[PDB]
Amino acid sequence: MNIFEMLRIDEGLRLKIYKDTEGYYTIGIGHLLTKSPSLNAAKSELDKAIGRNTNGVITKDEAEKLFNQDVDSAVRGILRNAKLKPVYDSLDAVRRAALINMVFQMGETGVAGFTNSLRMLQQKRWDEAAVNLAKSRWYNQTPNRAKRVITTFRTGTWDAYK
Ligand SMILES: [Cl-]
Ligand SMILES: [Cl-]
Repeated sequence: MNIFEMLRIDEGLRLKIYKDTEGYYTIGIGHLLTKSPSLNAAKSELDKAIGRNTNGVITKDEAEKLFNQDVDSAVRGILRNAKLKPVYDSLDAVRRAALINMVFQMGETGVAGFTNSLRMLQQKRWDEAAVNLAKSRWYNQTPNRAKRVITTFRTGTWDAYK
């Protein structure tokens, strides 16, 4: 298992514009298009992201291409962030994937906001970090996905994904 396979399981793949769990226009493997309510504003972001007139539909290759860019960006954002970087540097390979997953979902700003859980992960207090991570809107809104990520932080294995 790796970060790509992990995120593909959590996000799914859809080739037509759809609304995510928050009601926002998305496409592909979890690629947020816009927070605006307008489907036209979403189609316009889509065409711009793909470089062609898509009429709201993309191919598998185009989905995978946005996905590779989004993972790359999540990693680079973590490495640029003064709060996240030290946590990432301290973790083993599996747990690094869990952190990337959270950043991919909620953005660097949102994750950097989990001040206490970050400190706990850095200190390697797995059980305590898992309890603190669950006291969040994140966990309450998307509990099945949150549990999978949290178990990955707790155990350092891919068991939740197998
Ligand atoms: Cl983009
Ligand atoms: Cl969920």
